[PDB]
Amino acid sequence: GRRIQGQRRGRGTSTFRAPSHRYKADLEHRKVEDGDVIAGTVVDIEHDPARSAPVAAVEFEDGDRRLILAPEGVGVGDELQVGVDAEIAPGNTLPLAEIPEGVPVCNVESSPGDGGKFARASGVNAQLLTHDRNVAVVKLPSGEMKRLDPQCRATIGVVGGGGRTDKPFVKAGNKHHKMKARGTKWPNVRGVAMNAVDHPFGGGGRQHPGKPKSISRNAPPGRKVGDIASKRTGRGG
RNA sequence: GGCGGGGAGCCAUGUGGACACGACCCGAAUCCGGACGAUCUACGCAUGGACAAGAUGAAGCGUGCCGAAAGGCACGUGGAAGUCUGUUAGAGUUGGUGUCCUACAAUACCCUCUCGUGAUCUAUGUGUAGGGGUGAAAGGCCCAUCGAGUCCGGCAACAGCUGGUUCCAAUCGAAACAUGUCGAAGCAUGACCUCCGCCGAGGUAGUCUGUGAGGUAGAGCGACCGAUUGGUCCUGUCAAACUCCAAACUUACAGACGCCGUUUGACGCGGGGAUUCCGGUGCGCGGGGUAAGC
RNA sequence: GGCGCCCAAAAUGAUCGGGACUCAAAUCCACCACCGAGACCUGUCCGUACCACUCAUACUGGUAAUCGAGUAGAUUGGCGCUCUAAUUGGAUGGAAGUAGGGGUGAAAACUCCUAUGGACCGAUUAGUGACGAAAAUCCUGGCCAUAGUAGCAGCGAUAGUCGGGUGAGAACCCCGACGGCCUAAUGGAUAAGGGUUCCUCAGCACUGCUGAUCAGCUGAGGGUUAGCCGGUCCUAAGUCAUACCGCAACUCGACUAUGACGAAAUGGGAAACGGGUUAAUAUUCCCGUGCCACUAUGCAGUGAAAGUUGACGCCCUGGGGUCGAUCACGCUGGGCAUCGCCCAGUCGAACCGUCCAACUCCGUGGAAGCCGUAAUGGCAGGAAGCGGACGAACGGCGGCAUAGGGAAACGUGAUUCAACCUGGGGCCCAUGAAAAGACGAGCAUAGUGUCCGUACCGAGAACCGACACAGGUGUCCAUGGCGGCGAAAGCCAAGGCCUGUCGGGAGCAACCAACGUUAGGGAAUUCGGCAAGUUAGUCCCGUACCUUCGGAAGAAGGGAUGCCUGCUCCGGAACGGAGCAGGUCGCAGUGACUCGGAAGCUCGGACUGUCUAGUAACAACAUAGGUGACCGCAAAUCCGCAAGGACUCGUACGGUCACUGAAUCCUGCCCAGUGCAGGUAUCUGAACACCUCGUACAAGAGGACGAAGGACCUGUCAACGGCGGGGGUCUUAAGGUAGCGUAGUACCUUGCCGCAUCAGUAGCGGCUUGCAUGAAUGGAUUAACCAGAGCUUCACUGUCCCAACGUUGGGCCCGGUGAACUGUACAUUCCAGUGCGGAGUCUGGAGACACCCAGGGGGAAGCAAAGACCCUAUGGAGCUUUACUGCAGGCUGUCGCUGAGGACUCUCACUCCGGGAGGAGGACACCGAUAGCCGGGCAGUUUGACUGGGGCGGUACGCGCUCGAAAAGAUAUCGAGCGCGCCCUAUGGCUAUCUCAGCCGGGGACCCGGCGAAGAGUGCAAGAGCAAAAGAUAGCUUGACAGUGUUCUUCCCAACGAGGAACGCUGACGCGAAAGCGUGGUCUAGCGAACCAAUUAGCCUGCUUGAUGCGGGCAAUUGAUGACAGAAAAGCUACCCUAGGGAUAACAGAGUCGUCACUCGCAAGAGCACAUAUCGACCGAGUGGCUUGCUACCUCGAUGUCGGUUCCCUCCAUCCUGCCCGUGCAGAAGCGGGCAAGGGUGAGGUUGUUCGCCUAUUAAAGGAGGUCGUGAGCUGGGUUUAGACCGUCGUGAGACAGGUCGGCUGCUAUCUACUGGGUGUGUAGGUGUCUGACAAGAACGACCGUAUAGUACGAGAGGAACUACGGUUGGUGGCCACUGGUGUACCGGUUGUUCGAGAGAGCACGUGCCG
Ligand SMILES: [Cl-]
Ligand SMILES: [Cl-]
Ligand SMILES: [Cl-]
Ligand SMILES: [K+]
Ligand SMILES: [Mg+2]
Ligand SMILES: [Mg+2]
Ligand SMILES: [Mg+2]
Ligand SMILES: [Mg+2]
Ligand SMILES: [Mg+2]
Ligand SMILES: [Mg+2]
Ligand SMILES: [Mg+2]
Ligand SMILES: [Mg+2]
Ligand SMILES: [Mg+2]
Ligand SMILES: [Mg+2]
Ligand SMILES: [Mg+2]
Ligand SMILES: [Mg+2]
Ligand SMILES: [Mg+2]
Ligand SMILES: [Mg+2]
Ligand SMILES: [Mg+2]
Ligand SMILES: [Mg+2]
Ligand SMILES: [Mg+2]
Ligand SMILES: [Mg+2]
Ligand SMILES: [Mg+2]
Ligand SMILES: [Mg+2]
Ligand SMILES: [Mg+2]
Ligand SMILES: [Mg+2]
Ligand SMILES: [Mg+2]
Ligand SMILES: [Mg+2]
Ligand SMILES: [Mg+2]
Ligand SMILES: [Mg+2]
Ligand SMILES: [Mg+2]
Ligand SMILES: [Mg+2]
Ligand SMILES: [Mg+2]
Ligand SMILES: [Mg+2]
Ligand SMILES: [Mg+2]
Ligand SMILES: [Mg+2]
Ligand SMILES: [Mg+2]
Ligand SMILES: [Mg+2]
Ligand SMILES: [Mg+2]
Ligand SMILES: [Mg+2]
Ligand code: NA
Ligand code: NA
Ligand code: NA
Ligand code: NA
Ligand code: NA
Ligand code: NA
Ligand code: NA
Ligand code: NA
Ligand code: NA
Ligand SMILES: [Sr+2]
Ligand SMILES: [Sr+2]
Ligand SMILES: [Sr+2]
Ligand SMILES: [Sr+2]
Ligand SMILES: [Sr+2]
Ligand SMILES: [Sr+2]
Ligand SMILES: [Sr+2]
Ligand SMILES: [Sr+2]
Ligand SMILES: [Sr+2]
Ligand SMILES: [Sr+2]
Ligand SMILES: [Sr+2]
Ligand SMILES: [Sr+2]
Ligand SMILES: [Sr+2]
Ligand SMILES: [Sr+2]
Ligand SMILES: [Sr+2]
Ligand SMILES: [Sr+2]
Ligand SMILES: [Sr+2]
Ligand SMILES: [Sr+2]
Ligand SMILES: [Sr+2]
Ligand SMILES: [Sr+2]
Ligand SMILES: [Sr+2]
Ligand SMILES: [Sr+2]
Ligand SMILES: [Sr+2]
Ligand SMILES: [Sr+2]
Ligand SMILES: [Sr+2]
Ligand SMILES: [Sr+2]
Ligand SMILES: [Sr+2]
Ligand SMILES: [Sr+2]
Ligand SMILES: [Sr+2]
Ligand SMILES: [Sr+2]
Ligand SMILES: [Sr+2]
Ligand SMILES: [Sr+2]
Ligand SMILES: [Sr+2]
Ligand SMILES: [Sr+2]
Ligand SMILES: [Sr+2]
Ligand SMILES: [Sr+2]
Ligand SMILES: [Sr+2]
Ligand SMILES: [Sr+2]
Ligand SMILES: [Sr+2]
Ligand SMILES: [Sr+2]
Ligand SMILES: [Sr+2]
Ligand SMILES: [Sr+2]
Ligand SMILES: [Sr+2]
Ligand SMILES: [Sr+2]
Ligand SMILES: [Sr+2]
Ligand SMILES: [Sr+2]
Repeated sequence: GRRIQGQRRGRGTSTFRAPSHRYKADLEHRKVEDGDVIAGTVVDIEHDPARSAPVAAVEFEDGDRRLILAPEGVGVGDELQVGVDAEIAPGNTLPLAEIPEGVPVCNVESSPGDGGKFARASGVNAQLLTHDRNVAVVKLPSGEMKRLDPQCRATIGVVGGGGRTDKPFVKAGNKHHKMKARGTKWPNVRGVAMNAVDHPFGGGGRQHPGKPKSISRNAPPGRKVGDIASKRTGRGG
């Protein structure tokens, strides 16, 4: 047959790439020599193309102007800080260790210094739970108990733009416009509506997959489609 | 039992034929390699551009009235919308199964028709390349080419299938069948045709007679077998898979006559070359089928 | 008994070949004479064979009654062509070749003569071959018919005409007049692309849809001038180069660095305007004026980099404001002349200076309800007011300008205001570039400002499309006037053009294209209202069901509409808008143009949107919404061989993988199979290492351990899918819940009832047993939407009844230009027949004087394309899968990397995070290697044959018997009957003893006797064999033995293996007295190659040699290929492709005739009695060729399918009409029958239908043939490609003799045929009138009514006829006084616009519209 769409994806052509040349900035945490002593002022609020969420532009003391992964509540004029001695207030960034247990955090690093990896989407947030001299347990937006190095930096608060999902797109056109800002090929043709040559579920006089949809995880790309390594399906039971 | 044994081979030239190779010539759909194509088109991206006029009148705001308030009602304001009308520009194409159909045109003309502020249309630039792209998915599109582009190369691909294969004459003259075969549109081996060499005296297409073989026609069944009538032993019927009988006829061998052979060498043996293995008709006998130019 | 007669019906024109024949030219019985082959006889010759002579196959003689045809094929002699050699010749006193002609040879061929030609050419012998053509849809070249034919018409752009100029020549080259065409283009400027097409002169052989003096053509010259217009500079998506790394390698490859590249209309950007000038350039040259950058010098200045700019989305909108347009008045010029109107102009840049609205801000002030807007809004955090700072135009004003331009005047105000400037508001799950540069940052003067582009076209002739192509092709001129909402129509300017480039004739016929108008009827037409039409702009009134409350809605329905006079209101006003009163014309006032027909029911998809470039726009795809799945990021998913990469400037409110498909109500039961996932005591589970055996080692055999996987268990269906049959459970887990239901799913089926219609296979409602509905394979339902499917109604109409007239362009004639298709030949046919069964060419007749014009297309199974359907090929390709075999990929173990102290700690490799310090991890992971599992993701293939085509079914695919099989042998079919693929240690072998089925008699056990050739038994089919046995019983025994052959069989004849049998020799045995019997069962079925393995007993052998291990071999046994003389092997294709086949199917033809239709014979029976008024069973005999079937003869290098339609001929088995007979005939009317084919046989409702059902009319509303007549005539509804849905089936691709929506119809007529028209010849200078062989007709068919007559007849009821009249209908020929239609002659009314008004006219498509 012919390669399925998920395989055309990998080659990374224009159709499947994200409009990077139109993206603003990775919002990785700023690096601090040490002893904290790093504060800045929120000069403006902007719209992050890549995330459909607002982001804040900060001017730090040493004259460095950078966009920051803004939590909900940051406003122009406000003063943010990044370092160990940072004051425990919304918008501030400090090691999971200096953060009191029970505080909502966002843009959590996976490895100290990586600049944040977890909880950066609209309205989401990780809940810090346990502390220690060896590990800091964080509860990620998926509800997973994550064990992190207490030296991993994070921001206090939840990410801006909460409830973005509450409103429906209503029309294809709206969907269209957002898709046009991500690395995603849209719209989607159901494989079962394709010719047998184009996809595992293609062909047949009437549309219906010609096999069970739950594919093994060791299935080769091109064959791995439908419900991947499903532990179960349906809602019943 | 098998193979071998009483000295003929080697080389050369012409010629018949076999096998591999392009293998008498042309003939088609492939498969593979390396290349050239996104000037068409599909999708994305960058930078630009286009959308008369009109209709409808969302939220929001206002005013008045009513209300304790929540708010309600009226009028106005406002100007939303993958909103409406629209040959504005522009995009498209439902029907005429109109015109054209050696065209104006290898997709055109006319009228009607659909879209026309958006998932819109559009110019240029740019990206994705062949088992790979691109695809709101029609196997659609990737330069009149797509269920795997184009060019050249492999390459003079292979075919048991169609077509064709060029001067005269003389001698003989088929097979359309049997056995085997992934065999039935093909082959091989036989049968049969022809050519060469060997052998050396008989041969046998006709008839008659003698010694044998036979159970078909017919006939018959108180001769088997199995069918098949009636009357109170007689009375009525049959047979591809019945036979107490039984031809014509066909056939083995021999003799006789005939014909034929011993310079035309028969009968027979060895070797070279085939073609051939879709047949048909009449007559006799058929088996199937109502029948048939079955 | 002979001949005949009845029985006896078929489609274009009858037949014995024809004529025709009657004491025959018939039939039969005898006879007589003749005609008639290549046969037979005869003369001569030839070939061949044989004989004699001979060296000879050279002569010569002889023989042939017993020689003389031939496809495929075998054998042999000869002709001709090229060049070589040897020998030997010819030619300028004329070679070869060619043309015409003579001679020879059976012939291939040889040779001569004459002409031409003008230089080479042979013969013999031996060689050499790119050695011979009628054919291949063969190749290349040339040429004819086609043909003076088609085209040079069709497009909303109908374009010309009269004079004249030039010229050898003028419809189309130029001037003028008159007449027209184009208005987002037919005008102006340009991008791409072209490349000199541009200008001039001179030309016309070429190019040009005709001509040409013209030209984008030919010849020769010439033409493009820049500091300030582009390029150049900057960076965009993105590209490349170098480095680095990968790769066997590179011209290859991703990342990361660096550099460079990447924008000519249309991204950013230092600076130029106005005028003049040329044949052709022009912000470039010239004149005037201006500006920018750099540099130099001088003065000033120390500021200089913070910041601003470059620099930005979509929607609404206010303010400033120019051009334009318009209004007012003045000036200059023009036009018109019943008036007094109408037109043009009235100019003047860059630049320099200056003015500033908005936004922002400051001072003052002091609002506690005021300020402000189109709107939002603003304020004690300080409103209005007042003053101030900053601050705009491509704009105003002054200069520029006794610059320029104008014949002249050389205006002033206003309104609406493109450009340009500056604000306010709203929107985003969407956030709307970057960089160079500029400003910030003065003034003088001077110098410098190079390089490249610059013509022209930019399109119905300069680009792409082969063309001077009706196609395609980017930007801007979007503000010219009237009009109107308008960038709409229509008309008209500026400007352009008559080149969407052949013309001339005919009231100009038929026919066609595109139109106009049609009385009455009004969808009757058709599959379907297809096509056309109806409606229409604007204002007022008014508006249903339903509904997601948005909508439905312009629902529907009704009314108004011009002009003129005078006014009112809103507004600052408009040359803006809304109204009032009075007057008044027309058939008609949105008068043209522009400009919806409307309503209801049902199906589908929610909606806008997408799609098959080129037959499908849809119900298909998408969508929001719903749901499930994977993943914590060192992730999931995906690309790469690798180096690396997309997702990702992303992080679960994410994004990957899938299903469903808006909203609303909902979404039942099943985990057995399959799939995925988790678990798992035990079982199973590979390699390395380890152990045992073996080997001086190794191969090898076995063991222990045991990863993932599997067995096992569990979870899961919004996973794949399933929810039946039986009874009051069974399979296979469950057994179909809510809904819905004859469905786009219901075969039966036009289901049954109802609605609607004259009549409804339709549609809708209900019922509903659902052949075979059903819940995210989503169910039900649904407002809105729709070029989606079906139905109904109102309105309207030439769709139709039924056609007519007209308009424009063709057609026809003439000048000029000038193809193609097609062509074996011949060809004036027709009716029959024949023939490979579908003939212009054969046979028999008939007809036929030749040639030409026009026509519509009957035939040439017309032309076009080596049929695409179907089958066949040990063909191809795409697709599928639990087909065969493999390859990636993932998971998992193990070895290496890899280190220290069955489980653990550590650090030092290695990995990741961090800028770094260091942090996290860690001998794991990554990487390399290997092993097990998963693995249509991918590759290569296979998937047989037979067959009354193929498939399905079956096997007649290997064997045995009877019959078929025709008395030797052999012998076919999907022929008839039926078997074998074993079984048996005895059911084998021998010997002894004995005789069996069955029946009878005496005491179904047993005993005795009798009859008893064989009917018993003998393992199994069938046929055959057997009686002191081949059977039975008893006993004994292992010959069911080893070796090696002969012969036959397999395979008749006649080659072929395995297998089989009969018969020998040798060995060893058993039984018997012995002869002898035993090589399995009485005979014919019970079977299997090579390679490899195992096994049996000897022996041969392994590379210098010896030993050991482990191999190689001679003979044979066993293991299977049943497709059985042996491949390891599944499907789909309608997306298809190729080779071929009429070797084979689908249409039609042909044969047949069971089937079908019709007839006849007999006549049981019934018909109250009565066979025969009428009906008529059984059985029997036929005719037709209309149904169906069979066959496979014709056709696969094509004969288009059903139905309809239109138009022509025919048949009779007659439905009506005419004339008759019978009756269970009073009459009237029936019923049945006979002759008879002249004429007629119609309109409508469902359905594609044929057919049929139904309705009303009717004299009756018959059937059939013509390639199931009729597609080079129509239609395209059905069938039957490519798209899609449903049901059923299938794991899947996909299928269906099911349903459903959509889906293309080529061609210029050569011949023949006929309808009409001509020219010739014959008869044989003329005019006029006739004749009538033949030919055609339906020229006429049918009905109603009145008198007859309320009569005959009849109890009555009812109710005729002859004949004479009147009329209607269908058909036919003709005509135009009458009625009607047309009537782009004509006359009139009137809308818009242009000519100033008036008058009179043009355009609004071939009449603007109307009468
Ligand atoms: Cl999204
Ligand atoms: Cl000869
Ligand atoms: Cl405003
Ligand atoms: K055919
Ligand atoms: Mg969602
Ligand atoms: Mg989808
Ligand atoms: Mg599809
Ligand atoms: Mg398809
Ligand atoms: Mg597939
Ligand atoms: Mg579906
Ligand atoms: Mg489905
Ligand atoms: Mg309003
Ligand atoms: Mg010959
Ligand atoms: Mg001869
Ligand atoms: Mg007999
Ligand atoms: Mg010689
Ligand atoms: Mg030749
Ligand atoms: Mg002609
Ligand atoms: Mg010029
Ligand atoms: Mg032209
Ligand atoms: Mg009809
Ligand atoms: Mg007023
Ligand atoms: Mg229906
Ligand atoms: Mg739709
Ligand atoms: Mg199409
Ligand atoms: Mg969805
Ligand atoms: Mg369910
Ligand atoms: Mg294949
Ligand atoms: Mg495959
Ligand atoms: Mg192959
Ligand atoms: Mg025989
Ligand atoms: Mg064995
Ligand atoms: Mg065989
Ligand atoms: Mg045939
Ligand atoms: Mg053929
Ligand atoms: Mg008759
Ligand atoms: Mg027909
Ligand atoms: Mg025809
Ligand atoms: Mg046709
Ligand atoms: Mg035609
Ligand atoms: Na003899
Ligand atoms: Na012309
Ligand atoms: Na106007
Ligand atoms: Na299950
Ligand atoms: Na294919
Ligand atoms: Na027809
Ligand atoms: Na008649
Ligand atoms: Na009908
Ligand atoms: Na036909
Ligand atoms: Sr990051
Ligand atoms: Sr980083
Ligand atoms: Sr499928
Ligand atoms: Sr459930
Ligand atoms: Sr392009
Ligand atoms: Sr719209
Ligand atoms: Sr159509
Ligand atoms: Sr039309
Ligand atoms: Sr066409
Ligand atoms: Sr519209
Ligand atoms: Sr080739
Ligand atoms: Sr015989
Ligand atoms: Sr002869
Ligand atoms: Sr002969
Ligand atoms: Sr002969
Ligand atoms: Sr040749
Ligand atoms: Sr010619
Ligand atoms: Sr013309
Ligand atoms: Sr035309
Ligand atoms: Sr001339
Ligand atoms: Sr010119
Ligand atoms: Sr550049
Ligand atoms: Sr530019
Ligand atoms: Sr204004
Ligand atoms: Sr120019
Ligand atoms: Sr054009
Ligand atoms: Sr003009
Ligand atoms: Sr011309
Ligand atoms: Sr008229
Ligand atoms: Sr109708
Ligand atoms: Sr009708
Ligand atoms: Sr009205
Ligand atoms: Sr729903
Ligand atoms: Sr299960
Ligand atoms: Sr014609
Ligand atoms: Sr025997
Ligand atoms: Sr199957
Ligand atoms: Sr299909
Ligand atoms: Sr008759
Ligand atoms: Sr009658
Ligand atoms: Sr029917
Ligand atoms: Sr059709
Ligand atoms: Sr004559
Ligand atoms: Sr009467
Ligand atoms: Sr009466
Ligand atoms: Sr006119």
